[PDB]
Amino acid sequence: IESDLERAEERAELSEGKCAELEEELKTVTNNLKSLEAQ
Amino acid sequence: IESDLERAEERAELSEGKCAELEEELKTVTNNLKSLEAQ
Repeated sequence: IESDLERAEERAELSEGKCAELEEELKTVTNNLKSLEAQ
Repeated sequence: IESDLERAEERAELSEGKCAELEEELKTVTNNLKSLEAQ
């Protein structure tokens, strides 16, 4: 169970990292889309 | 440790679902950007 928790936590931190870069990517791309559409 | 593991798994499934939703959002926004970039 300790090993289970260990690799579950590894997958956890990978997941939060993924969510972080994907969220900032969405923010940047949405801002760019809005700016371009404003023209 | 079992109590920790159950809730670790539950949040792990939740984070996987959130990652899938974010990936779908990324796909939609990038398709929108590709469509808009034509003109």
